[PDB]
Amino acid sequence: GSNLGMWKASITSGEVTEENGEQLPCYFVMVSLQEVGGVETKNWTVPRRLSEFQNLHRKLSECVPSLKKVQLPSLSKLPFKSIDQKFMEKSKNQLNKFLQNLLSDERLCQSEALYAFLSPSPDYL
Repeated sequence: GSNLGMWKASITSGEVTEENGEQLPCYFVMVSLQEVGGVETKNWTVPRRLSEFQNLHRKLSECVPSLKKVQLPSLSKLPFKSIDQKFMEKSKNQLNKFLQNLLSDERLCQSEALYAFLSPSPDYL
């Protein structure tokens, strides 16, 4: 089964990537799992796209309605509507705290949706 329990996630830096001639917002997420004293605590960082963040909120919202109260940032796939520093920060603040709400809820804490998002999965949905 899944050996979860206490997971810590947070953003450290943010950058914008490029794909198919389009720029998308990317926010690095540092996940740390403190296992039994016998094992050493693990810690890694993985880039998370805005779209991914929302995908999780939807999956989590189903398990917890309270989460529905939380609102995440968004953007458009327009040529002029590019990602700027202003949004990179304004959104980062919403994402940084967004994760906290997930680890703050015991229901979500065990929710696979979290462990899956916290894990290094670029194809996450």
